Amino acid sequence: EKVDVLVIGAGPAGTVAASLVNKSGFKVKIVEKQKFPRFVIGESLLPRCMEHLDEAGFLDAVKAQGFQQKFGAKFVRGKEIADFNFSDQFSNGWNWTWQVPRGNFDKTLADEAARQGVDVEYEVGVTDIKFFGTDSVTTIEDINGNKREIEARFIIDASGYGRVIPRMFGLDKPSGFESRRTLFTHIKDVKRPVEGNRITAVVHKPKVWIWVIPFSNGNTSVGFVGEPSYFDEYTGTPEERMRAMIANEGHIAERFKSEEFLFEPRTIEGYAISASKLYGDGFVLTGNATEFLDPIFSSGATFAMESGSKGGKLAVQFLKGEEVNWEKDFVEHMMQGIDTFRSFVTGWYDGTLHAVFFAKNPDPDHKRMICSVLAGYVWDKNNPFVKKHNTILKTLAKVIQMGEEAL
Ligand SMILES: Cc1cc2nc3c(=O)[nH]c(=O)nc-3n(C[C@H](O)[C@H](O)[C@H](O)COP(=O)(O)OP(=O)(O)OC[C@H]3O[C@@H](n4cnc5c(N)ncnc54)[C@H](O)[C@@H]3O)c2cc1C
Repeated sequence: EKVDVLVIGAGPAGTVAASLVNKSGFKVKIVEKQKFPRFVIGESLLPRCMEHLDEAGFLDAVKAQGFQQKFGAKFVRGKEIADFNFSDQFSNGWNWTWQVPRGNFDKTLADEAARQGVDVEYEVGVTDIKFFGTDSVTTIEDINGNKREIEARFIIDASGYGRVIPRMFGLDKPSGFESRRTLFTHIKDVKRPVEGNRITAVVHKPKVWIWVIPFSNGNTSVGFVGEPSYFDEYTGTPEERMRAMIANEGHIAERFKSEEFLFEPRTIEGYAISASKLYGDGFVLTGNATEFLDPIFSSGATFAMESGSKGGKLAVQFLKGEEVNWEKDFVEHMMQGIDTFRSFVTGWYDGTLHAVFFAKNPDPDHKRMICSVLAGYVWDKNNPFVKKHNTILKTLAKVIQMGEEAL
């Protein structure tokens, strides 16, 4: 009923945010609305998150789980292949990370946090927040419908898709990206190749792509993402449709034909969304309670940990009575990273990026710089592709074509 920081959500955002707060002696609580383990989408991590996993002391717990290691991202268009190796990049920093079922991953983290001294309470869903200056009174509901209040010096809203605070005080801002649909499931990957240390993204149609994410449990997450009109071209049950879409892609058709699905395929549409501000008196937003761009380059959970870390470190500065420039130490920081992936998303969809990816004799320096963007090092200002992100793709692609005509 009385705490320094109330963390809403036991996802990677709130677990990382919580650990860092606890690490500095304060009293911090996570209320998690679901029972863990609990399914959520967003399974392919980036090397950059290893930084926060390391700082929060989660690395050992995660390693013990034996998740599938990830050494890069592979892009397929027909038979054209562009393999990015995280071991060859412009930036210093981590060169490898994990593909993880989020149920098990997010429980590993939460459970480590609790152990660390964080008190984690499950099956208790926020329902109302009332602010008095920077102090707050939060009401939770347990599984039995009974309500109780929590008093805090600060709320870190790590509610992800719940968008707890953004919805309570109307902080939702349309994204700018146009609506897209997704269909996905896990597949028992009996016919998996003997490679494996990659996420693979498949250029299926002009504006449709697919993700193939290998886990260490025998299964493989597969998801179609793209233009909604495309999905309407298939008729039938989620499973029928899903098996139909796979059958229409040469790169995976035979591999997944007839293989078992761990669960009926799920849809997510209009997943792009932003916030009018990322913080206010008594709170900061994190992860998906901030802004989600697009799944292409698998960054969501890394942004959630990055923002959870930053908001965590900053909320400690607040509690200590230090001056905090949220605009500069938080917002500007999240947007630098978020604006970088934005440019690469746009370029994924507008044709420019593909031209770079599938250029014959791609420059190996450009490749490296691009590779550090894919690894999450989108704060490295020395990396021209970070420096010039809203320009370089369109610019590079023109230069490529100029090269094509010459010959
Ligand atoms: C199709 C698709 C594919 C994606 N692929 C990837 C990917 O390969 N890699 C990647 O990094 N990201 C991916 N993402 C993004 C990703 O899913 C998120 O970035 C990630 O889950 C966000 O972490 P989070 O901690 O911010 O929120 P969440 O992971 O959603 O967790 C928030 C927690 O808050 C809890 N909660 C919600 N409401 C309340 C409440 N009222 N009270 C208490 N608790 C509450 C929830 O139960 C939840 O546990 C993908 C997204 C989509 C749509």
